[PDB]
Amino acid sequence: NPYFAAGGGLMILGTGLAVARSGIIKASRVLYRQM
Amino acid sequence: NPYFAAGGGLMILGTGLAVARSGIIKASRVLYRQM
Repeated sequence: NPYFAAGGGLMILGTGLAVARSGIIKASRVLYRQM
Repeated sequence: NPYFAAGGGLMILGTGLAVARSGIIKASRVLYRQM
């Protein structure tokens, strides 16, 4: 295993945070202020 | 645990202060100069 791949875990955590933010903002845009 | 992965906490701090800044600027632009 690589010995300095801890940044890669932070990279995928950041992508997860980004897609979660996109999901929640789309959900709020489509349900609470649109439905 | 790999201690270089502890920078993910600073990632959380950054994304918390960013949304806090967004919330306070929205609140200032809706309460004082709008309401």
